[PDB]
Amino acid sequence: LAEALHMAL
Ligand SMILES: [Co+2]
Repeated sequence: LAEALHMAL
């Protein structure tokens, strides 16, 4: 989850 969001941002 942490990276799914980080990349999206
Ligand atoms: Co990242």
